[PDB]
Amino acid sequence: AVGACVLCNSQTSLRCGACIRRPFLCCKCCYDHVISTSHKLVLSVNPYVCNAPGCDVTDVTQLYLGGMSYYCKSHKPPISFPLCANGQVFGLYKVTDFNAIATCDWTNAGDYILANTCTERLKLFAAETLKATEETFKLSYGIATVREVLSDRELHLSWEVGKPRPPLNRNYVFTGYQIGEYTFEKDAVVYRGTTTYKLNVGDYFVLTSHTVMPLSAPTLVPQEHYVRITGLYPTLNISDEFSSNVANYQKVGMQKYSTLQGPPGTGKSHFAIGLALYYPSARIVYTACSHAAVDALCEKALKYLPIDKCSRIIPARARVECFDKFKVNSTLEQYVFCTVNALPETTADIVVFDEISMATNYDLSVVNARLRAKHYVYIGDPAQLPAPRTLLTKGTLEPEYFNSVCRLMKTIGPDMFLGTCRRCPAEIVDTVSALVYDNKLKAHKDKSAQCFKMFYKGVITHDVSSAINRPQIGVVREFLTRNPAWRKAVFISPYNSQNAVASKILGLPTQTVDSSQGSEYDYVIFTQTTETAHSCNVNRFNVAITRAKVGILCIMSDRDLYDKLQFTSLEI
Ligand SMILES: [Zn+2]
Ligand SMILES: [Zn+2]
Ligand SMILES: [Zn+2]
Repeated sequence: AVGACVLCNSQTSLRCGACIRRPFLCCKCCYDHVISTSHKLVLSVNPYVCNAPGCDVTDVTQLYLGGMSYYCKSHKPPISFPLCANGQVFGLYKVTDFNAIATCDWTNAGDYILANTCTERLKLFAAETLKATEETFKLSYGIATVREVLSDRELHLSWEVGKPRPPLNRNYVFTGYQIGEYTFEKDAVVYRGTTTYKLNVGDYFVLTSHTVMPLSAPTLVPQEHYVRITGLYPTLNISDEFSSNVANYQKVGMQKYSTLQGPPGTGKSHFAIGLALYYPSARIVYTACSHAAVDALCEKALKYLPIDKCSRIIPARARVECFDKFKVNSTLEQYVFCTVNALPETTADIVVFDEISMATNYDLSVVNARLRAKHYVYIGDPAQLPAPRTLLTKGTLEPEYFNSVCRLMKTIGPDMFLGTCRRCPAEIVDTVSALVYDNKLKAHKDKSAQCFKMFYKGVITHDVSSAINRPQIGVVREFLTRNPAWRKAVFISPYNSQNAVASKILGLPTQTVDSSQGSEYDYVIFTQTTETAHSCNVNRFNVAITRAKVGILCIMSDRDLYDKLQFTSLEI
């Protein structure tokens, strides 16, 4: 039972038995917790429970010290000291925010606000408690027993009675049985097996209830500012391609960590890979939460960095297909590309963490715990999409609360800002600049005269809760006949069910706003589907329209965002 207090560090025998993570609490702060919350079970070497035979008193406020043993008011000896007295819980070696993190259900937005505005050790306790709460929540749903196999990609599932059914998006990876991870999409459901196997009828599926490991390292290491570039050696022969980031590559070597806010197409990948050409001798580890983000960094490194010193780290429990053009798992190559969850135990001169709005504080801590670097660079954009908070149902999570890095980028500002968008037609750049970047994002391209908006509410149908708007897809089909150049367009919408219906009717490649992040396409057709808080979220709206290089057609439901779009309006 030896350990240190998660609130003030004062070493103690005490742990909270009612807390799902069982934190070490000191005599002072343990009392301050048990007297203010429903949490009264206090654990030590031996728990704080009445030692009298057959007595079920476990509330520490109802217990006393019988010399060296513990008893309740009904069994205590004449000479007994109350366990809960004078602002202390008796133990060895002798809080409003801690109580609110320890007792919350993580369904409200204020829970996530507090998990980011609290002290650094409370940010880790909150990150640990949240991830554990998310995992024990998997046990809640019902099992899916296969009823019929249509083909190599299609099946019919039978669900467990009494227990609710989980959302069937690629976001929920069902570990199926021992055959491996499997995902689903809509009585005809499409089965996405990671490991190709003859899906037998009658087989069952149970959700991935993984174990939450304790957090040791902070979300952000303590900041350090240096007078000269430290441990890094720059080139004087530095390519003119990367000359626009030279002042910022120097800022990187003159701080322990630095933040870079890069709106869509402002050159984040270019900045990240150019940092390697500026410090050519430096060992750089490129990390991000998603495999697609690490893959986008791999594609940029393939064009500028020597392929022999690059290595793509893939966890042997390989979930889905990723970058195949580097040597796999050579954990010591100068340039290492790896997701946060697969990070090995190593050191680096620079660590680059990309798509920082997708990181949680749990991921921020894991990176600091597995990688020990001279320099840490956080690239991303708080005006883009955050990680899905699968328990959160009440309130909206603002960008300053995505993680510690976004919190800094939104309060004190980012250390570096990429201000020129080189991807989008000016109509899109002018719209998102005013919408999320306070007019500091400039357009490099001219207005393409290929950005259109149509105000069309249509008809909203629901496949469970994922929305469909067939009349909006019908408007797209009517537009495509008259504008056949748009045949090459990617169809984007805030819902998978809308995308599924549009893929059958239009035939265009389909992408949700969330999965479109980091990618770019010449033409984008976007149907807003509904006027919900999800389809109206300005960060998702920002991602959706900033995917287009040449043109975009937005069929809108919200008068607010339709009026804000600086596109040519269309009739019908
Ligand atoms: Zn304490
Ligand atoms: Zn507790
Ligand atoms: Zn008793």
